[PDB]
Amino acid sequence: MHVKKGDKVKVITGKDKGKSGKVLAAFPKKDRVLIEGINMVKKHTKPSNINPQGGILNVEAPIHVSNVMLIDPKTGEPTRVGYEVKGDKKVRVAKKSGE
RNA sequence: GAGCUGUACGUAAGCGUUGAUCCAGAGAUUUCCGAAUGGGGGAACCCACUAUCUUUAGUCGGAUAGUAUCCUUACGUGAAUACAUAGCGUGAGGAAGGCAGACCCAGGGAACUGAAACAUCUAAGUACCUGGAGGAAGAGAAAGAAAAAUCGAUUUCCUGAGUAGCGGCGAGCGAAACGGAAAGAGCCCAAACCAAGAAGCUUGCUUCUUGGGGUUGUAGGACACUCUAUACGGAGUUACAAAAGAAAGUUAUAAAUGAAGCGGUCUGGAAAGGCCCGCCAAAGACGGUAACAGCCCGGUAGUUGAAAUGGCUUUCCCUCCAGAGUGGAUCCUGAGUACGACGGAACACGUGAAAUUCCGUCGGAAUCCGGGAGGACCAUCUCCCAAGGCUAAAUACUCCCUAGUGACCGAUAGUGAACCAGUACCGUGAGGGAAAGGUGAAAAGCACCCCGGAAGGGGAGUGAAACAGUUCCUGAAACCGUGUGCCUACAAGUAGUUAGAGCCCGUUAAUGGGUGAUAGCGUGCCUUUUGUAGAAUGAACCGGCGAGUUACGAUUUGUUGCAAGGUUAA
RNA sequence: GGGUAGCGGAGAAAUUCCAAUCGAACUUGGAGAUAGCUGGUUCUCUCCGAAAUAGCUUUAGGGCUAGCCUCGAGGUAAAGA
RNA sequence: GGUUCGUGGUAGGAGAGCGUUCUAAGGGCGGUGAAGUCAGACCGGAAGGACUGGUGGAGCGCUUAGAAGUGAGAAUGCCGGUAUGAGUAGCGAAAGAAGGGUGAGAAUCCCUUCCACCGAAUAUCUAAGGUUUCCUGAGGAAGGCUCGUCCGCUCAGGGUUAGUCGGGACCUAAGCCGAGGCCGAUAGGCGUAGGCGAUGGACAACAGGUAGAGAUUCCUGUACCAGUGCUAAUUGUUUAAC
RNA sequence: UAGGAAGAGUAGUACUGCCCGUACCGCAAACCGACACAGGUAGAUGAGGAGAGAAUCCUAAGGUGAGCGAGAGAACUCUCGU
RNA sequence: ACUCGGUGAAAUUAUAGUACCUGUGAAGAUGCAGGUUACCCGCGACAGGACGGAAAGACCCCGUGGAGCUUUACUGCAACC
Ligand SMILES: [Mg+2]
Ligand SMILES: [Mg+2]
Ligand SMILES: [Mg+2]
Ligand SMILES: [Mg+2]
Ligand SMILES: [Mg+2]
Ligand SMILES: [Mg+2]
Ligand SMILES: [Mg+2]
Ligand SMILES: [Mg+2]
Ligand SMILES: [Mg+2]
Ligand SMILES: [Mg+2]
Ligand SMILES: [Mg+2]
Ligand SMILES: [Mg+2]
Ligand SMILES: [Mg+2]
Ligand SMILES: [Mg+2]
Ligand SMILES: [Mg+2]
Ligand SMILES: [Mg+2]
Ligand SMILES: [Mg+2]
Ligand SMILES: [Mg+2]
Ligand SMILES: [Mg+2]
Ligand SMILES: [Mg+2]
Ligand SMILES: [Mg+2]
Ligand SMILES: [Mg+2]
Ligand SMILES: [Mg+2]
Ligand SMILES: [Mg+2]
Ligand SMILES: [Mg+2]
Ligand SMILES: [Mg+2]
Ligand SMILES: [Mg+2]
Ligand SMILES: [Mg+2]
Ligand SMILES: [Mg+2]
Ligand SMILES: [Mg+2]
Ligand SMILES: [Mg+2]
Ligand SMILES: [Mg+2]
Ligand SMILES: [Mg+2]
Ligand SMILES: [Mg+2]
Ligand SMILES: [Mg+2]
Ligand SMILES: [Mg+2]
Ligand SMILES: [Mg+2]
Ligand SMILES: [Mg+2]
Ligand SMILES: [Mg+2]
Ligand SMILES: [Mg+2]
Ligand SMILES: [Mg+2]
Ligand SMILES: [Mg+2]
Ligand SMILES: [Mg+2]
Ligand SMILES: [Mg+2]
Ligand SMILES: [Mg+2]
Ligand SMILES: [Mg+2]
Ligand SMILES: [Mg+2]
Ligand SMILES: [Mg+2]
Ligand SMILES: [Mg+2]
Ligand SMILES: [Mg+2]
Ligand SMILES: [Mg+2]
Ligand SMILES: [Mg+2]
Ligand SMILES: [Mg+2]
Ligand SMILES: [Mg+2]
Ligand SMILES: [Mg+2]
Ligand SMILES: [Mg+2]
Ligand SMILES: [Mg+2]
Ligand SMILES: [Mg+2]
Ligand SMILES: [Mg+2]
Ligand SMILES: [Mg+2]
Ligand SMILES: [Mg+2]
Ligand SMILES: [Mg+2]
Ligand SMILES: [Mg+2]
Ligand SMILES: [Mg+2]
Ligand SMILES: [Mg+2]
Ligand SMILES: [Mg+2]
Ligand SMILES: [Mg+2]
Ligand SMILES: [Mg+2]
Ligand SMILES: [Mg+2]
Ligand SMILES: [Mg+2]
Ligand SMILES: [Mg+2]
Ligand SMILES: [Mg+2]
Ligand SMILES: [Mg+2]
Ligand SMILES: [Mg+2]
Ligand SMILES: [Mg+2]
Ligand SMILES: [Mg+2]
Ligand SMILES: [Mg+2]
Ligand SMILES: [Mg+2]
Ligand SMILES: [Mg+2]
Ligand SMILES: [Mg+2]
Ligand SMILES: [Mg+2]
Ligand SMILES: [Mg+2]
Ligand SMILES: [Mg+2]
Ligand SMILES: [Mg+2]
Ligand SMILES: [Mg+2]
Ligand SMILES: [Mg+2]
Ligand SMILES: [Mg+2]
Ligand SMILES: [Mg+2]
Ligand SMILES: [Mg+2]
Ligand SMILES: [Mg+2]
Ligand SMILES: [Mg+2]
Ligand SMILES: [Mg+2]
Ligand SMILES: [Mg+2]
Ligand SMILES: [Mg+2]
Ligand SMILES: [Mg+2]
Repeated sequence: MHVKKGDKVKVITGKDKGKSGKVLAAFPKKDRVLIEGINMVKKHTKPSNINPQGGILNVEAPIHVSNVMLIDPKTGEPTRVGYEVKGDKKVRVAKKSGE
């Protein structure tokens, strides 16, 4: 996966195409990403110990990784990513000669 | 290089950039049963002995190591029996069992079937049982093939050829050499002779061990002399003798880097699609992503990379090494064998005119002035030296691993098994042996209200769709129902067809559709039969599945190429 | 609790019993044994269209040759009715 | 394109075609709705082919060739589903009645009283065999030939105590295995020493208590068998207690 | 008896004694019969009246009322009584 | 058995709006011809027909089918002399 937890994201396709957000979790076992404010769902949950009043809950749902491009940190555009050896560790370098 | 504690949701409790989970190489641990091996046993259990250590005041308990049988070989003991042997004990090596339902070598070895019956024959040295291996096995360096001339170990393929032959001369069985190819490789002993030991002393001999020599058919060798070489040179663990160690390179087992569109716009739940524009390409393989993507993701072409272990190839190291000529006086060249009689078998070859090879039982040679073969046998000629052993490649198969391919299947198909399948179930047992795939892009898997004990419903909500609500994509037919337009309670009916009023509708628009009072005619489908409505056979109904195919030969017709020529096989 | 096993065992004898099976158990294989016998064999139209006879047959409800059908090609002193 | 003669047909011969799956090339349509499925009064000489509308929600035709697992109404055909007989036969030996209780619901569950049946058994133990069926708290989909609030059914937690009972560490019978050994194409068969093997031989515990589930086992009282150490006397020591 | 022998018994005290089975059914709805099946299943105990008796009828201790019912009282079939 | 409440099969089955007489026919007809009868739908009963159901006749014949048995059938084998 080219996207990790804590990065900034621009969504490319889907019903919520064209917006931005910050990744909250990653599921590399199944190629899913959870981004705040994207792909909200309404869960009909019974009352229980969690959320004692129950009711309809409005929470995010995971989306596929391919629907996500990592925005350029300095300029602010989605871009493909490349790897360079800086120091003794591999860093991620954009296609606009950035980080 | 950022998440992780499997399938498996979940709660709980935790660990991770001081680098976790994960991937690859090398190690450590490895309960009990099972060859099972200390004894026993009804599988995974029971009971021990001998030494050392250990706890208790001591019994009781614990830990560690050894203890099966057979073969080979050393040492010690040691009976009838005097020496001695058998037996007994100790030590050191080896074996045992499994399987890949494949391939192949040996021992033993059927029947159904065909012959239109059957016994010789066939099926067939097949199925099967047993033993032995190997990654291949078997065969293999002429006592050969053949003929007016030659070849030069074996194996496999194409031809020879369905030829020569065998055959109750029936059904059938059926070669080989020459010729063309793949692959190619040659060697080691026994015996004469020499040197040393001990022994029977078969007593001045022989007879065993050890080492050297030497292995062939124009005969070779021993034996004698002329030459050189004792590492000058050569060879090697795939035969030719055998065991180790390094250096380099390559490869197999994890991986790294890797170009170009978030282009605009339309429909849409969502764009990879339509239309209009760009770019990359040694990369337009494949898969995923909310519908069909070279430019979104994992990747692809290309270029890189291995700490560790294995394979392979060279080099070093290491090891080991005599080969030519001439005379050949004299000696050696595989004995209870080669052959022969009798009884069988294998050879394409069934006792036949029966050569060749092998087994059981009897008899039984020559040995270089010698021996065998050339399909009975004799003479001549030609070829060749048995009764010892080893040897890679070309060939057969696939339980497996890696990378791919298909005018191969697509859930009654394809493996018996796409799913916790040799399972459930059946049988005392060996053994037999199933059924069973699909919500959605994402659980967003229906909060809340109402009827009910619940199940199940009606709203509401999510979703593009709930007539996608947990056999959940599609959802045919048999079968079971609800509503209705036309007909039906004086009628004798293979249920229809032709004529036809009345009533009800309105089409792929044409001398249309539905139902039908009444009238004429009319004994189902299949199979098998001289002949069936048949009181002859089969089918309860619906659905799926279910029967002239392929390989190699023969013959005849059609088409195409060449034509007294045509055509290649491996 | 044990012994006898199928080319075999046991039988005061009946072809009697050997796991609801016995004039020769059950299971797997040879094996898709063989069947001159019965059953079945799936779309359509066009043209032609029989035989149920002779001889031989371990033959008689099977087969072979001839007779009858169909398709293609030939040659005439035209041979058929 | 014309003239003449023809066109019933089983076994059977000959010819021309339709339709299905897959492949190759050309050319196409399809989220503005593909295949499949349902309904129509359309077209062709037949097998068959379109068009329109509903359902469906992602693939499919056309042209010319090629290759076949190539077309089903019948095989007492194989597998699946669903009918008719039909609300029919049956519901597996037997005596029940009423009153209270529980519950959404009671002939069928619980309690009480009366009645009835077995009684060399339909009673009490205990081997084989079964393998959790035992007890408690919940449950009512399926099983129970009806019903069920119940159950040998479903779910979750529990429950089996030994020096003396039965069996091993004791013994042997029939039988089985069997070092060496004898026999035999292989495999193996037989068998000596030795050993396994109860249905038999020997061997030390009795009486009460136990309100969810064990009792010669746990608990109480009183015992026995084998062995060990610690104390106190006794005796014996290599013509030699034991 | 062969053998082993310098320790031996006696009395009192305290301590040690391993493994396997143990629930429940067991003439039965829990075993063998495909079934909650009128069949089959070894052994010990097995009371009273009358009686020779473990026969026979009625009962004790103890255990049961049998897993479809109610109501009518036809033919016919089965098991019984005159 | 019969009526009522609960539960609920099976063999069979080409589709059926399924009369009688005399005749015809593969020679014994609910279904063919000519006549004679007969309003529609059931419940309890009886067994004359559906050449009724079950079991590819066991009697009979056939197959160049099988198996068990016999002997002075043919050819063999063990065993024994
Ligand atoms: Mg072995
Ligand atoms: Mg025979
Ligand atoms: Mg025969
Ligand atoms: Mg073998
Ligand atoms: Mg070899
Ligand atoms: Mg042969
Ligand atoms: Mg890229
Ligand atoms: Mg676009
Ligand atoms: Mg879609
Ligand atoms: Mg001979
Ligand atoms: Mg001989
Ligand atoms: Mg000769
Ligand atoms: Mg020759
Ligand atoms: Mg000759
Ligand atoms: Mg050899
Ligand atoms: Mg399907
Ligand atoms: Mg299958
Ligand atoms: Mg079983
Ligand atoms: Mg899905
Ligand atoms: Mg509900
Ligand atoms: Mg629908
Ligand atoms: Mg779908
Ligand atoms: Mg339907
Ligand atoms: Mg009238
Ligand atoms: Mg009328
Ligand atoms: Mg009309
Ligand atoms: Mg005929
Ligand atoms: Mg006839
Ligand atoms: Mg009839
Ligand atoms: Mg017939
Ligand atoms: Mg029938
Ligand atoms: Mg043929
Ligand atoms: Mg030609
Ligand atoms: Mg027995
Ligand atoms: Mg036996
Ligand atoms: Mg035997
Ligand atoms: Mg006998
Ligand atoms: Mg008799
Ligand atoms: Mg008897
Ligand atoms: Mg055969
Ligand atoms: Mg056949
Ligand atoms: Mg005609
Ligand atoms: Mg015949
Ligand atoms: Mg003929
Ligand atoms: Mg004439
Ligand atoms: Mg015609
Ligand atoms: Mg034809
Ligand atoms: Mg298709
Ligand atoms: Mg459609
Ligand atoms: Mg087919
Ligand atoms: Mg059918
Ligand atoms: Mg069926
Ligand atoms: Mg009836
Ligand atoms: Mg009744
Ligand atoms: Mg009853
Ligand atoms: Mg009551
Ligand atoms: Mg009584
Ligand atoms: Mg009695
Ligand atoms: Mg028991
Ligand atoms: Mg049981
Ligand atoms: Mg249970
Ligand atoms: Mg209970
Ligand atoms: Mg219930
Ligand atoms: Mg019930
Ligand atoms: Mg229970
Ligand atoms: Mg006690
Ligand atoms: Mg005991
Ligand atoms: Mg005992
Ligand atoms: Mg032995
Ligand atoms: Mg023995
Ligand atoms: Mg003995
Ligand atoms: Mg014993
Ligand atoms: Mg006993
Ligand atoms: Mg005792
Ligand atoms: Mg109890
Ligand atoms: Mg007690
Ligand atoms: Mg009991
Ligand atoms: Mg039972
Ligand atoms: Mg009952
Ligand atoms: Mg019973
Ligand atoms: Mg008395
Ligand atoms: Mg009495
Ligand atoms: Mg009482
Ligand atoms: Mg009752
Ligand atoms: Mg009745
Ligand atoms: Mg009733
Ligand atoms: Mg007839
Ligand atoms: Mg007549
Ligand atoms: Mg008549
Ligand atoms: Mg009539
Ligand atoms: Mg009636
Ligand atoms: Mg009748
Ligand atoms: Mg009949
Ligand atoms: Mg018959
Ligand atoms: Mg015979």
